[PDB]
Amino acid sequence: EVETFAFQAEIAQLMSLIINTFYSNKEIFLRELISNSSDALDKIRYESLTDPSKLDSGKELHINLIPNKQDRTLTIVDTGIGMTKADLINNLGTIAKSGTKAFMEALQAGADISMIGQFGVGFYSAYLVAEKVTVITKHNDDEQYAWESSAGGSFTVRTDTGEPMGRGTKVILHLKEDQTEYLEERRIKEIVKKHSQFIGYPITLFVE
Ligand SMILES: COC(=O)c1c(O)cc(O)c(Cl)c1CCc1nccn1Cc1ccccc1
Ligand SMILES: [Mg+2]
Ligand code: NA
Repeated sequence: EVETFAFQAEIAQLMSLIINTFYSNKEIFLRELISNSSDALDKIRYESLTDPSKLDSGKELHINLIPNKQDRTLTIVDTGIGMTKADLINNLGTIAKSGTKAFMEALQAGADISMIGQFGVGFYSAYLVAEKVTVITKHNDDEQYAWESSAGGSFTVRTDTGEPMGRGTKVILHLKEDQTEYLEERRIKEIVKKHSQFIGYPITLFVE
């Protein structure tokens, strides 16, 4: 069974701006998603300080970058805290409504799309390079779920039948056909080095 939800108006408006902008510095999407992974890895780490059993689902805290030119996908995998179904629906709620609303006001006032993460809505920079985004996630307190959207004003949530993840979040970027550079080793290596290498977790770029 699949549930389909409408985005908040402000989030749909931001998604339409991002997916259609000709903003040239699109590479910032990767910094924003790796930042989200780092924050999620922190969360499970701080939690495990008191409750070490919280790492029973996976002791390794890392980020993997998996390009696939056959599928035209860039996947970012982390073993952070993951999200419950409730988290998946709540995270698209009122904190995200006010952040998107305010980022759009900043852009009108001369701000740069690169500031998106400052309002806590950096995830949506994915749509600079992706026509569809699938988020697979597994939290200790819930089962594995798949969130997905092609920025048409709606997203879906379903229980995920795919391979068990253990714990964490997998973001699958279905790239626009003219954003295939983000499958190239040389390009990903540049972007990580320029914007993300001082993240406090291992970042592994897989070969294809
Ligand atoms: C806990 O954070 C994670 O599991 C996680 C992660 O590990 C790596 C990532 O790239 C992202 Cl986007 C998230 C989720 C970060 C988030 N918090 C609040 C809102 N959203 C965006 C959202 C995007 C899509 C679905 C639900 C939420
Ligand atoms: Mg939209
Ligand atoms: Na291009």
